[PDB]
Amino acid sequence: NVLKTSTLIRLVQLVVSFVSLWLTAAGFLHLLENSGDPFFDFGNAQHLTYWECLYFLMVTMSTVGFGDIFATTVLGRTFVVIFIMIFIGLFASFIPEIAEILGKRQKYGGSYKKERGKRHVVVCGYITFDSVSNFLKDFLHKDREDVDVEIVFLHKGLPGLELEGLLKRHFTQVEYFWGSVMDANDLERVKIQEADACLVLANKYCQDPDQEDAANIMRVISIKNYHSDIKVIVQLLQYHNKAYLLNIPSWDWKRGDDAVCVAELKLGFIAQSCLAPGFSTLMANLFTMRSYKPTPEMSQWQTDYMRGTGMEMYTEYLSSAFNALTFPEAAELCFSKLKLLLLAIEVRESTLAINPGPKVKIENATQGFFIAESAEEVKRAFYYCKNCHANVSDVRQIKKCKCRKFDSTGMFHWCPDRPLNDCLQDRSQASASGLRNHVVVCLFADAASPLIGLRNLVMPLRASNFHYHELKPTIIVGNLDYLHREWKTLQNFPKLSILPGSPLNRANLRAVNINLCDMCVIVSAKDRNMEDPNLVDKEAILCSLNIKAMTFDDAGANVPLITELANDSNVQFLDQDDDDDPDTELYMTQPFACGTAFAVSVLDSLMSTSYFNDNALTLIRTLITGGATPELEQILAEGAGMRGGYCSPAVLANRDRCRVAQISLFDGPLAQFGQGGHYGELFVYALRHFGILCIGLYRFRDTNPSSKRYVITNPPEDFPLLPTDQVYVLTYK
Amino acid sequence: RQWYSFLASSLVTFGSGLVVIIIYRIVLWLCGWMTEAKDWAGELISGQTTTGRILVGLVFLLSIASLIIYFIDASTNTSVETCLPWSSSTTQQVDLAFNVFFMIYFFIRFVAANDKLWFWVELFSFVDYFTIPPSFVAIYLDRNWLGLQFLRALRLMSIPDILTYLNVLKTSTLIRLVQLVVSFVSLWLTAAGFLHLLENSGDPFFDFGNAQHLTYWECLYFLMVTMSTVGFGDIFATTVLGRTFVVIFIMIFIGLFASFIPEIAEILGKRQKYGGSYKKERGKRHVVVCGYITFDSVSNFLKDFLHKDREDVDVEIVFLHKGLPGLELEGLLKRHFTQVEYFWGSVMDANDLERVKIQEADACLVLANKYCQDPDQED
Ligand SMILES: [Ca+2]
Ligand SMILES: [K+]
Ligand SMILES: [K+]
Ligand SMILES: [K+]
Ligand SMILES: [K+]
Ligand SMILES: [Mg+2]
Ligand SMILES: [Mg+2]
Repeated sequence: NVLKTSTLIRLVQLVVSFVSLWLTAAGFLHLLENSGDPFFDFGNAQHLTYWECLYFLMVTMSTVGFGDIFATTVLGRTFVVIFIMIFIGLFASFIPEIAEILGKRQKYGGSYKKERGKRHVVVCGYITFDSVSNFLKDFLHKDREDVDVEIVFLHKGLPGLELEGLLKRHFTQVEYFWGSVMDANDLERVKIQEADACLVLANKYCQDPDQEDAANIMRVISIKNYHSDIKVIVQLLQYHNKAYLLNIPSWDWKRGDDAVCVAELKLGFIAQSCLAPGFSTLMANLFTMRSYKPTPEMSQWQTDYMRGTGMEMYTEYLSSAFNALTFPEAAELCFSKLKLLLLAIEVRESTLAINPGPKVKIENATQGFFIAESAEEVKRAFYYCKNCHANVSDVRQIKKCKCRKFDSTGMFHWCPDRPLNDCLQDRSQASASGLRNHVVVCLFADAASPLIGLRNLVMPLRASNFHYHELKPTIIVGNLDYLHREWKTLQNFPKLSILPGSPLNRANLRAVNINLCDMCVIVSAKDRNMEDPNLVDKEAILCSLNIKAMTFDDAGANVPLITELANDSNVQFLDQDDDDDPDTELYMTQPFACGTAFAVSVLDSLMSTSYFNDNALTLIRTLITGGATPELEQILAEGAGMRGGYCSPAVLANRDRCRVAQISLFDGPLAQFGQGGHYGELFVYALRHFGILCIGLYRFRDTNPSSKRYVITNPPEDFPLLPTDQVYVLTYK
Repeated sequence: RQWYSFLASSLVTFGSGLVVIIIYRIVLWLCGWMTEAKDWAGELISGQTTTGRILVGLVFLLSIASLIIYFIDASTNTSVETCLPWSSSTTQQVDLAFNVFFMIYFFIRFVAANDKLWFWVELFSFVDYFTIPPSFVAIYLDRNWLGLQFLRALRLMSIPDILTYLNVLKTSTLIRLVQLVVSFVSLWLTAAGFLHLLENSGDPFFDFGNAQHLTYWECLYFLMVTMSTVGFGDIFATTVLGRTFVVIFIMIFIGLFASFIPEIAEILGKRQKYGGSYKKERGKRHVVVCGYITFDSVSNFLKDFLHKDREDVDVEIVFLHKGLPGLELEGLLKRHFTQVEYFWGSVMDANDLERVKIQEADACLVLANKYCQDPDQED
C-alpha cells in the first residue's frame, strides 16, 4: 500500500505503461529489421542495434522523424505504419499529463525561520496585490519610527505575478506561505505562538458582508483555539457581527485583541461631520501615513491642503522636562517651542485624557498623543531638555539629553422603546414640523438589502455631553420595509423620525426642508456589485446632483452634503468645477478635500495603527462614537438592546466629555485674529483663555463665488488667517 | 587531457564547501551582527538600497557580456580542449574580470541566504561552480577546456528578477511575457551548448573516437529544428550521448515549444486595434456617438444620418465604444472611411472624452439597446 494518492497512482501508471510500451515496441522492431522479410528469404535485412531502434521509435513517436535511421524491410515498414497510428496519440497525451502532474507541486510550502530577536506579525484573510500593496505602503512607511518587524503572509492561493513581484521587492522583511489559519499545522509553520499579532484582513467589496464576517470570525476562533494569548486584530464589515467575537472565551480587549469594524467607523466619521462639517476629512487623514511632496502645478489651496495631509497622529513619551506642568502649559510648550500639536495624554491601570484642563498635571513618563509630520518630529518631545541642554530656537537642533433619561452608562441620551409608527411621518406631517438645523439621512435600500447599522450614525448625534435642546433632530428618508428591520436598534434615541419613500423624489426633499438642514447624508445599502463599477453609485450620484440642482425660492447648491461612495473612482462625478483625473487617489480629489465625499478605502490603514499603537485607535474611537466605552459594547453584546433610565450624579459626571467642535473667526472674542492674525497667535490665545485646543482650519476654496470649503490640518505657527475661516477645536463646553 | 583539470576545479570546489556545511551543521547540532549582515546583503541583492540597484544592473550587463564571451569562444575555436597561453588573449583577460565579479556576487549572495545548505544547491550556485573555478584552472595551465562554460546562458534567467527588483515590469502580461521569452531563450541556448559539448567531445567509452565537429550555431539550429518537430535531418546527432540527450530533449522541449508559441501569440494578439485619437480638421464639424454601437444600430443610424435626401453637410461621425468592432461592422466603417471614425474607449473615462475631442463636437448622441431585457438598467 505505497501509492496512496490518486495523482501519484496516475503518475506511476502513466510512466510505467509508456516506458514498457516503448521498450517492447523497440524490441519488436529490432526483431523485424535484423531478421528481414521471410518472403524475401530473409535476404532483405538491416542490422540495427536495440538502442538504435529505441532511439528511432522515440524520434518517430514525437513526430520529429530525422530519418538518419529508418526501417527498410516490409514488415519493419508496416510495423512503423501501425506504430505511427497508435503511438503518436500516446506521446501527445502522455507529455501533457506528466506536465500537469509535475506542475501541481506547491511553490510556497515550507516554514518560517525565526531570527534571534526580530519581531513578526502574521497576516491573513483577504490577501491580494491591492490589499497587500495598500497594507505594506502604510505598515512599512518611511514616516514611522524604524522597527524590524517582519510581515508573514499566510494564504491558500498561489500569489499572482504582480504580487510575486511585490513580495520580491520587499524580500528581506516580507514572507509568504501557502496555508490557512484554519489549519493547526499551518499556524505552526508561521510560528504564530511567537508573533506579536495576527492581522485578519477583510474583502470590503464582497457581495455578502455577513458571509465575509462569518469567515473572519472563524479565523479568530481558529487562532484563539490554537493559542488563547495571541493578539488578534480583525477587520469586520458589520457591527452586529462584533457581538459574536466579543463572546469568544479568550477575546480580550485589555490584552490587545481588536476589531476594526468598518461599518461602525464609517458611520462614526460621517456622523461627526454633521456636527463639525469637515471632520471626516480632517480626521481620516491623521490615520494614514503620507508624506508631503509638492508639485509646481498645484494651486494655493491644494498646497495648503496637501501640507495638512502629511500629518499623522503619533504616541510618544514626554521628557522629564514636562513634569508638573499642567496639560495647558505642556501643550503651549509643545506648540510654540517644539512645533508639535499635543492633543492628549495617557494618565496613570491607565486612562486616556483628551485636552484635559488645568487640574491635570504631567506626571513622570506620561505618554502623549501628538499630531506631527513624521515620528522623527515627535521625538523632540522625548529629547527636550529645558535649560539643561535644549536651549536653542531652531527645532532641528533638539537631539540630545540633559547631560432627562440617559443610557445606563450615562454616555448617550435615551428614550423608552416605541413602535416605528410613533416616528413615521407622511409629507404633510413632516412639512408641518418646523425642521431646521436637523440631519437628513437619505438612505437607499431594498427591503432585503443588508443592515448598515444606522445606530452608528445616530448614536454620536445623541451623545450625552449635548444638552437635550441642542440635539440635532434627525429624519431618515428611505424604504420602510428596510427601516422596519433597522428600527429595533434605533428605537432608543430621542428626536428621530422617518419619512418613508425614495430620497430621489423632489418632494420628500422639500417636505423635509432639505435647504434648512445642517447636513444631508447620502447613504446606500445596495449590493456592492449589483452591476459593473460605473452603476455602483448611480443612486448616490443622482441624489447628490438632484439636491445640488433644486431651487428653494421662498440656494440649492449650498445645502451641506456628505456622500458615502461604494466605489472611490465615482468621486469624479460627484462635483463639477473640479478638473477630474482618474490617476489621482481619493484623498487628493476636491470632494474629499472639502469633506463632501467619504469611502471605506481611507479606513484601510487603521489595521496597522491598531498594531503600532492601540491607544491611538481608542482615542479616535472615543471621538467618533461620542463616548462608546467597552462597557457599552459589553452591554449591547448581552442582546437586551441599549438599557437606560434616569441616572445617578456619579455616572452623570461623565457628561463633560471633550468633543470636536467648530468655531468661526467672523465674530466673538477670537475675531481679532481673523483680521490678518496668524494661526499660532490664535492657538496660544484660545488655549489659554478657553482651554480650546485648535487642530485645523476650514477655509473657502474661492477667496473672492462657491461655498466649497477645504480642510487644513495643523497649520504652521506663522500661517495667515482670513476673517471667513472656521477653526476645528477640541473643547469641553 | 586536462578537461578534468577543470571538471575537478568545478566539481571539487562544490564538494569541499558542502562538506564544511555538513560538519558545521553536525557540530552545532551535537553541541547580533550576523543578522545585520544577512539583512544588509538581502537588501543589496534585492535592489532596495541605491547601491543595490547599481549592483543589480551590473549583474544584468555582466551576465550578458559573460554570455557573449562564451559565444566568441564557442564560435572561434576548434578543439574542445585548446592550448593558448593566458597572457596572450584579450578575450580571456576580460573574462577573468567578469569571473571575479561573479565570484564576489556569489559571496554576497551566500551572506544573504537563509539556509546555507540549500544555497549551495541553488541553480546559480552550480552555474558559478562550473564557470569560475575552471576559468582559474585556465590560468594555472596555459590551456583551456570549453567544457561546462555553456551554462553561462542560464544567468539570463535572472533578468525577470532584475526587471522586478528594478520596478520596470509593472503589468502582469508584460511580467508573463518576459518570463516566457527569457526562460525559453536561455533553455534553448544552454541546451545547444550541452549538445555541442557532447558531439565535439565524442563518447568516452569509445575512447572519444566517435565524434562529430558541429559548430555551436549548427547545434542551435538543429535544436530549433527538433523542438518544433520539423526534423529535416540535414544535421543530426551520432554519438550515443548526443542521441540520448536528443531523446531527453525531445521529451522535454516539444512541450515547451508547443506551449510557448501559443502563449506568445495570445500576448501579442492582446494589443488594442482602435486606440489613438481623433484629429480635428480646420473647419469640419463632428458628432460623437456612443452607447449601443453594433452593425445593426450603426447601419441604421448612418443610412439615415448620411442619406442623399438631406442637405449636404461635412459632419464627421466619431464612434466611441468599448468593444472591438465585428467584421461586418469593420467593413461598414471602411466603406465610409472619409467621414466615419471609430475609437476604442468609453464616455465614462475622461481620457477617452479627450481623445474624441468632445469639447469641440456639435453633439454627443447616446444610443440605447431597445431590445434589452431590463430597460431600467439600460436607462
Ligand atoms: Ca507624515
Ligand atoms: K511533426
Ligand atoms: K516531422
Ligand atoms: K522529419
Ligand atoms: K528527414
Ligand atoms: Mg527573516
Ligand atoms: Mg477626417
